Amino acid sequence: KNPKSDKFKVKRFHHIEFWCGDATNVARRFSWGLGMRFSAKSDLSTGNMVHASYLLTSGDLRFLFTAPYSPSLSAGEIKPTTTASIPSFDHGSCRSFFSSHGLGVRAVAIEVEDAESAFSISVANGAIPSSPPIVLNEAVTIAEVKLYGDVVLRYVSYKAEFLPGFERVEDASSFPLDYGIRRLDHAVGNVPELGPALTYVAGFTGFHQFAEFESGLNSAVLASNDEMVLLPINEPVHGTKRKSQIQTYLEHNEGAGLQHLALMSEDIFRTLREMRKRSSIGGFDFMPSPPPTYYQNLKKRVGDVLSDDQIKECEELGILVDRDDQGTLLQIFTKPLGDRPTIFIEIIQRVGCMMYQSGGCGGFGKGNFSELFKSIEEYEKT
Amino acid sequence: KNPKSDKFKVKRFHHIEFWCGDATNVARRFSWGLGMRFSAKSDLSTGNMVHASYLLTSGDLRFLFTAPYSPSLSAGEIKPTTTASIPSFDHGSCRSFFSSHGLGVRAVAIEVEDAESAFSISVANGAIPSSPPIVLNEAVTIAEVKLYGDVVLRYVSYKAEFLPGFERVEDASSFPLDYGIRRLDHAVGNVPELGPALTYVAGFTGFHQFAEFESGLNSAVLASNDEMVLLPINEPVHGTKRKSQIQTYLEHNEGAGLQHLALMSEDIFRTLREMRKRSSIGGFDFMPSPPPTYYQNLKKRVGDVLSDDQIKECEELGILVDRDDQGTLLQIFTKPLGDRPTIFIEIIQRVGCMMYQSGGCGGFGKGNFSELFKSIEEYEKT
Ligand SMILES: Cc1cc(C(=O)C2=C(O)CCCC2=O)cc2c(=O)n(Cc3ccccc3)c(=O)n(C)c12
Ligand SMILES: Cc1cc(C(=O)C2=C(O)CCCC2=O)cc2c(=O)n(Cc3ccccc3)c(=O)n(C)c12
Ligand SMILES: [Co+2]
Ligand SMILES: [Co+2]
Repeated sequence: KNPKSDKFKVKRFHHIEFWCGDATNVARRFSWGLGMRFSAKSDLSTGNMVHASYLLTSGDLRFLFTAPYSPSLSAGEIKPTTTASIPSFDHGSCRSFFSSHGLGVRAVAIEVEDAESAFSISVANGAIPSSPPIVLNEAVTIAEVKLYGDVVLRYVSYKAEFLPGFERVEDASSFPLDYGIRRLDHAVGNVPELGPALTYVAGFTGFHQFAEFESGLNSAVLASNDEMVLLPINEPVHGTKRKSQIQTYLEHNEGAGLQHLALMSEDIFRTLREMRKRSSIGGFDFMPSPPPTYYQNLKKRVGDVLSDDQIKECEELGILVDRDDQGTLLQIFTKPLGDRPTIFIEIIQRVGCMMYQSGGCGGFGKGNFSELFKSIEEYEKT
Repeated sequence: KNPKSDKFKVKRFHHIEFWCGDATNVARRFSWGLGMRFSAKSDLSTGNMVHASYLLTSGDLRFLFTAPYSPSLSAGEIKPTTTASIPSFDHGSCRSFFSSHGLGVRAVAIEVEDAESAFSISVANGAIPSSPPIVLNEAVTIAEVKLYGDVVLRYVSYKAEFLPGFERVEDASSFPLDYGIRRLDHAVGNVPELGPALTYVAGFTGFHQFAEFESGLNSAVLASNDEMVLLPINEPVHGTKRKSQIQTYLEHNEGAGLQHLALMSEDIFRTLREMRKRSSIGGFDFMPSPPPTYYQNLKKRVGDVLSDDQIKECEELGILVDRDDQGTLLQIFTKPLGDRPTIFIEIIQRVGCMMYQSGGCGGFGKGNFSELFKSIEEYEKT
């Protein structure tokens, strides 16, 4: 059931913004680890005395990395005279965010038809304002409302290239890395209580519950009208044999925040070969692979969608496979991206649901939890 | 003249500690960029609830990267019951350092015979104490005194493997990168006034002025008895045509601090080929190369030490060459390591002064300033 109740016109995910201590080192690490190209910058060299911001791109995926300079560089400025290219930025907010949470996502940005209308309608329907709409060079409008914890939902609308005040990076410094990642599929939050969090966000967006088809979490997914903007939210399940990773997140993050970003690949085998080659030379590590009993039991449930050769290839790369009623999901998870056991990345590819491909085709892998438990027990039973 | 006046027995540089916001991303970037291997760790996985610390090594060079966790993880601990492996660490100090200075060196650590005696003698001779001597697992003693700004000189002494509480990293996660870097040659501070800074440091160490043989700086070098621990200090020269990079540093760093680390390579051509290959894929960028008039004029002054083929090879890699009265210096500088125009790295190799090689063989390249000015003018005169 898709009631199509968006209170304003939503298009697609636009970018994800990380708040960092040093944007340069995080951006370079992420670029090499994920195969994303340096695309634009806003920093001292472009006249920004407030923050250093670097944009990486792969396909339509946009990762922005931002860190504050010394406030002394901009002490004479006021908001009307700021050299910040992101006018919602605040030194104190950014340092407080990073001290509290460590490296993590500050903004989940979606493109809308009219960011001022989106902000107004959102706030009229219960959204906590974070930064009011501001028109940049008469060309782009940006506004922010609270999503959960200290994460904001950022509305961006274009009249008619990332943001005014950003510069294309020179091709010499812009190496065309590409491991196959193409777009953000979903962005997942961890909260202490799912109920109030769902009611709040669905209250001000009009996003609807996206239907799914006992290991530490209850979850629900909010979706835009065409189900291309997907925002799952998890809460912990307490009193379990194994401690909930949702609870671990909330402890180490100092509360609610963004848990994982799922990045769609146009070829998950190529992406995983390329990322795994780089795991121990500056890139990203992956969670421990499932036991081979998991891949022994895969032919019995997706053997009509994947050949034995491609099931073998999943076993090499440690890829997980789940089946919906409409499509199939290939997925794998990185270890945490930074010092804390908080944010991580998921790589995914979906097969099925062609009309273009409809959103959330194959679900989110909820079945892979019990399937991993069963497979682990069978391997250890042997 | 070497009066050999060390007030306590100094051995060699032991490690450099960076204070970070996220130690994981900086360490992985540096590892790939410089060819340093992951060697040891102290973090949640080793029971450290206070700070995440990762050690990279190349030859005898040791880079340590440390960032604070949420203080909530260790709120019940007191100093007698701490799980920190570096007992001088303090959450507030580390966050204040990073907010003030951004990514940078907190500690220049030298190995001594007796860290408690070194601390006592240093303080008796004017050193400002930073952290008192503490004996770790009855095996290693560490103490800290202020060096300049918020940089500390760290004394380490061993009775008889980095530090107690650190663990060797698994070989799977420890890839044997190596671009030829072998040891720290010198560590350079920027101060507002050279005079008081020299008097302070030479006052409490007994280090002596190391002799040298008009572009923004006055400098002087302090050296240990065998001149293997070398600590240059710069001050700005004001009222110049071009603004002093020393002054720029002091502005963006919010005061005095460590300006550059010079890393000795056993083969600077191999190191530079390897680092330059990686500049745009997560590694380090280098300063703009000199005009070819510089390499045209090199045969006329080091043509007896380098062949025309190796002078050509310097031109490819952008290497600078300076001549002393005792040796020759090959050197090159990276762009700043992080967001701010503050700390950078120098790669060097020295040729001459064999007895082993004596320290500072060839100087520090002071002559390359005028030689670059002359060469630039000649190229542009054409
Ligand atoms: C199969 C599966 C699915 C998902 C997932 O994406 C997802 C949800 O289930 C809820 C709905 C929204 C959504 O998108 C996430 C994970 C996952 O995070 N971890 C990491 C983990 C980290 C630490 C301890 C234990 C496991 C997995 O191991 N699996 C097997 C996962
Ligand atoms: C020839 C040379 C030598 C040294 C150096 O190491 C050194 C000193 O001179 C003083 C004594 C201690 C010491 O060790 C440093 C640099 C250097 O930092 N930069 C970067 C720069 C960055 C921004 C603007 C302008 C230049 C150079 O361009 N050159 C040519 C250098
Ligand atoms: Co997911
Ligand atoms: Co130097």
